[PDB]
Amino acid sequence: MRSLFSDHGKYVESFRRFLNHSTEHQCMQEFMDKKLPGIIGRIGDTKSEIKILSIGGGAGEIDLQILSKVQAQYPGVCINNEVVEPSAEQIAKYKELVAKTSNLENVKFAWHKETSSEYQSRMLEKKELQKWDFIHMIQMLYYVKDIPATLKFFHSLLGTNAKMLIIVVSGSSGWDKLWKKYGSRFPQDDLCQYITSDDLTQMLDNLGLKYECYDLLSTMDISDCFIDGNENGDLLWDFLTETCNFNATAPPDLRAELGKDLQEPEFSAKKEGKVLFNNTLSFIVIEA
Ligand SMILES: Nc1ncnc2c1ncn2[C@@H]1O[C@H](CSCC[C@H](N)C(=O)O)[C@@H](O)[C@H]1O
Ligand SMILES: CN(C)CCOC(c1ccccc1)c1ccccc1
Repeated sequence: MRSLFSDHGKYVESFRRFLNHSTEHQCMQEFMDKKLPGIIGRIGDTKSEIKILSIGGGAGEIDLQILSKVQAQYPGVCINNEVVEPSAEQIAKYKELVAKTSNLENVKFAWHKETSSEYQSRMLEKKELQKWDFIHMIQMLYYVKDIPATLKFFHSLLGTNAKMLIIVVSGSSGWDKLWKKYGSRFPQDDLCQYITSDDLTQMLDNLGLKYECYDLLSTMDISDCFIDGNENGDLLWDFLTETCNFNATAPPDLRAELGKDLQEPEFSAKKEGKVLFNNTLSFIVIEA
């Protein structure tokens, strides 16, 4: 079997299906609407510039949501929003979104096409550690090799009253049950590792950092996955399993087992015939 990651065209089509077949971004929009204001409400105090470091910012959708809340809290204050993103393709879409969006006149953007570890090394030999007011790592720690080192390093870059936000799937999510039970059966690329809030809270406790973790229910419409030959269903099958052409390349036995479990309460909830996979997210806020 081939991991969905070794086929950009596939991964992109699969992912796109995901965002359009779940409450991922809405769930986050809810957090940004009801929680973020209180979280970043004092990060700009006493400053004439608010520095925001986006790690794994991707295409910029969530980043702008965040920018909107900081501006609302600090009218007229200049914002330096730097992005660390290894994908040239993502960076291009990000810049495109910025141009097509209004009310961003007070924000300065800067994109660094590198990974978070490459950014770290590039900074360490600068023998001048810069400070940031808000650092966020949204749904990207899966792609980081050394997580504890990453957490300690970026936490060391937090300035006065600064905060760091990390988002990953919750240990109570369906993904957690999925990876525990079928993880070994799925393809394995050294380009990613399974991570849940459980892993991060253990690491944070051991690092001795101060933090708070909040979970918000989120679902993934897996209904269509049941209909044979269905377009949306199969696309979502590849995603969920992180494999190219699952409903056609995966052993018939594995397909049956998994197909049944996805129906179990541990993984999903059957509401109005609609099958909703548990995509609960965890939002972790670390203090300077
Ligand atoms: N080692 C690494 N360091 C930083 N970003 C990385 C990375 N490996 C992958 N990424 C980036 O991590 C992102 C994961 S998808 C992230 C979603 C984005 N933050 C938003 O919520 O929509 C992609 O844009 C990807 O290219
Ligand atoms: C992050 N959300 C979208 C949950 C699904 O996570 C997935 C995932 C991410 C991208 C594409 C398919 C599946 C994952 C697989 C392996 C290692 C780490 C994560």
